[PDB]
Amino acid sequence: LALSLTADQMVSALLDAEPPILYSESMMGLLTNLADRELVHMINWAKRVPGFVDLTLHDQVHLLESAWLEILMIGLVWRSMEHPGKLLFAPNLLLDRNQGKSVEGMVEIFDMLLATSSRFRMMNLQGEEFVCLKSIILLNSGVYTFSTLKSLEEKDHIHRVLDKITDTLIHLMAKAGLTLQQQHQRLAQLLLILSHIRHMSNKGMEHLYSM
Amino acid sequence: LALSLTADQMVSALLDAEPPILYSEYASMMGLLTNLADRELVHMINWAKRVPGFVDLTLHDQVHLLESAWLEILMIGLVWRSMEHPGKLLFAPNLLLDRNQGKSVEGMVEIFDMLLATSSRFRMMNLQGEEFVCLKSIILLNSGVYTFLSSTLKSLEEKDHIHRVLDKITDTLIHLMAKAGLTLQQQHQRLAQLLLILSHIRHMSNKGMEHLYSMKVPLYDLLLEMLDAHRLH
Ligand SMILES: Oc1ccc([C@@H]2Oc3cccc(O)c3[C@@H]3CCC[C@@H]32)cc1
Ligand SMILES: Oc1ccc([C@@H]2Oc3cccc(O)c3[C@@H]3CCC[C@@H]32)cc1
Repeated sequence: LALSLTADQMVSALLDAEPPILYSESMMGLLTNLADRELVHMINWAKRVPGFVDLTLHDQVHLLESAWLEILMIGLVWRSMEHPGKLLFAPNLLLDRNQGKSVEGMVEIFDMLLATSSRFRMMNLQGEEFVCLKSIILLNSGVYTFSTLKSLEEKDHIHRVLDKITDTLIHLMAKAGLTLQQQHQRLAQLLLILSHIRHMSNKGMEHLYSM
Repeated sequence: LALSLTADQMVSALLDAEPPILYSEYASMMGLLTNLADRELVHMINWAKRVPGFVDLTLHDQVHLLESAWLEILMIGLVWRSMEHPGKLLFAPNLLLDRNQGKSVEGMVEIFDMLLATSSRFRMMNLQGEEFVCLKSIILLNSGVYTFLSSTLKSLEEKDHIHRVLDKITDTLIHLMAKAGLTLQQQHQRLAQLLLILSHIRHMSNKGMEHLYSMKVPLYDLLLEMLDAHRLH
């Protein structure tokens, strides 16, 4: 099981499961089409996340239905890091704030995504940390919304895996040369950003469902 | 000055700052819940002003943070006092409601279930009072930090301060866990478990806002009115 993997094995498995960066094939049309194609790759990526396939199909579907937008958004923010002021939806679709005003209700979300990307840049987020965070989102997002006996076991499994990913993040920070205090401070800084990603996803859904 | 406090002083400060538990007044379930939340807001501002470092910020930034986090703060408070009442939500000592009593208002039951699950999680983790106050302060400082308007030197200075205080609370959380006898690995694991729940609290607040808006002076001006006090008294 995933509970037996080592910190380096975890990082390795995660880096390998990384989906491909797709290209865009009016604006909403392009964003949703892109999202639709990425979803297919997300599902394959998910199954590769240590511990995911150990859950019931029903629960696998639940976690994905709950975390897909947060997962797409953290990916967007990650590839937009080296591009201050712009969101790299796709290599051939790099948009700025003004282009966001185009659609209604869209710029407010663009601004939050931009701010998040800036925070990651400021923190100098590493690719190893990024994959860990994305996996955390997948497992954490829908766990608080699955009282049956079967649920107990599922949740227990999820939490153990999450603990493993936490150890991995800490491990990465240790090898990076951070002091213990710096380590736990960065761990918290990174997890607190997940709350903002949840927020952006909620708003993204409000914007999506509003049309 | 808040950045020089020790872990123990940080904890004592937060504990001392705790707001009072209000009673429901008296039925319109929403009327009761909203009136209760309205009266608690007044006390929330007093509590916020007592959170180390909060008053060093500008009035504008203080209002923005509270406008962003008020419902999360009310909800974590609710979940906290509901910990000893499995299956029920203790909105107030005289307003303990169960799941079915939530079906009396469309779209309320889904939120109730989320709050109830959060309460069970806290109970399952044996959340400590010292940890609860640290978490509530983190919500206050973190929820709206990523949505600050300007990027002026002043703004950059405020964000630096907020992140510095947040690091301090993180230090305090780890200190509490260390004194509890947990190993370093258990400390890091619990810290993560606690912070991930804030993601769920953020989620509930958003669903709560959507619900509140389904049943519509702007909140900002109301918070500003109360935060912008004079010194004649
Ligand atoms: O990889 C990605 C990441 C984000 C997007 C897009 O992000 C945004 C951002 C702002 C407003 C939106 O409606 C969307 C839509 C809503 C669904 C997602 C899609 C598309 C592809
Ligand atoms: O201390 C507290 C905590 C929560 C509440 C109530 O919590 C809920 C829960 C579910 C649906 C709601 O509309 C509310 C309303 C929306 C505003 C808050 C209020 C009231 C007082």
